[PDB]
Amino acid sequence: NEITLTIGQQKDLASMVPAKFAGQELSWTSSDPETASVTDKGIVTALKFSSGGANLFLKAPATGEAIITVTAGKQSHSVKVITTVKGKEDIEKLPPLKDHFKDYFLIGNIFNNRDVSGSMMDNDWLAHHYAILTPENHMKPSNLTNNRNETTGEITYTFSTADRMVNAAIAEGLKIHGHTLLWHQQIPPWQRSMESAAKDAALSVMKKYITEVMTHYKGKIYSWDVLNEIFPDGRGDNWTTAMRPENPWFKSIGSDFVYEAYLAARQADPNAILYYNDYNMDQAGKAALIAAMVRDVNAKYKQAYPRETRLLIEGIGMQSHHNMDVPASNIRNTINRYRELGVKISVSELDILCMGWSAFRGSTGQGADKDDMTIATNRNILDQAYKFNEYMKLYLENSDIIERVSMWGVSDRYSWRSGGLPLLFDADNKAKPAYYSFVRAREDYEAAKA
Repeated sequence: NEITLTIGQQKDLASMVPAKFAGQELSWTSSDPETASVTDKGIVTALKFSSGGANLFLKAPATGEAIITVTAGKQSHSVKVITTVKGKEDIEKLPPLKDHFKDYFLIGNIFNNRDVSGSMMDNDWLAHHYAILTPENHMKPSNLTNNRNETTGEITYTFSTADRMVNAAIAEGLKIHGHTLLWHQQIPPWQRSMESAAKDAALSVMKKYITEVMTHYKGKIYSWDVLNEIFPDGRGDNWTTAMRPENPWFKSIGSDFVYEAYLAARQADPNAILYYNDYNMDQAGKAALIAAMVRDVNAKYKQAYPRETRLLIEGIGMQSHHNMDVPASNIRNTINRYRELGVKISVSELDILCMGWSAFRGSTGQGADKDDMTIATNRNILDQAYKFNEYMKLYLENSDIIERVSMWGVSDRYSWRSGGLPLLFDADNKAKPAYYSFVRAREDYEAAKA
């Protein structure tokens, strides 16, 4: 005669109404309305737990309980509701995330070779919930090319795994965010060696790589991150000198390569929105560097092609790999900074560690399948859920310029930072409090707008 609900979850109790209460006037109360609240129509929401939460989530998930009572006439009936940090509802049993937010922005996520069988999607939750997918791995440079011919210049591509992934997503009506053409890591040895090349040679090779990749995928890719993570930090005063020397395009061509890259890309696939993508954009220093680069390249593009409507770098993906120490105010400041650019914005890689960066680094460190080692407490998990809600409301408030909110994974188990329980779904593909809070930001936002 009892039910268990994840905190944030709401449940219609009408089905547990006794048969002999039919046709009557129902009245609903909770013994502990702060723990679980119930509407006059009998919808109960799990709100909080009773006790733990200094306690490790993995040892002793925190709980609470309220007795909720339906009364008709002089008779009543009671159901014990158990509230819990632990996930209950299966991902596939929830209404599409993309539908809830469709009037605001695309709801994205990532996928992998694993997710496709042949040319078709091998699980239903990806298309069910998300409108756009970023390949987590298989479009990185090292996965797209394995050689360059030294005599002819011919670049050797491996497109087939990514092609299958793209074509699978498209068949289900899903868009694709391409990721990424130019990077300082996870690149083939032939690209690393470009760090030793001449400016004029490198420029032609770089332009060629970009052109050829985008031509292969022409018309199929909603947006591309042309260039990824080019600033080491926000210390630098001057973007032209601040860029990563370990990026082989930077070292060989100098700072001009940025403008030339995006220009090659635009000529290759005009259908594609061109993005620059980076993390720690909540750090105003780094964000200053980025806004400056984007301003100068787009000014250059204007000077070069004065009749052109479009921006060259059309969007700024904020990776949004956040954690307990990241304030919404810092994010909001950065968004105000990028709003001055006229660019589109994406939350490109959103996840939130249930702790501070050091605690994550000090406990599990990075990599997947580490969720069952997390030191996160029960309070941490509710704190995470509040943060998803606070960030999302901010994105909703900026949804005129934000076209996309994508998260860097589905289940915590398969998260690149799994040790930090950073996502909406748990290791069993069940909805966390964060899922509910995530969804609820729309209800909260609109409740403020009326």
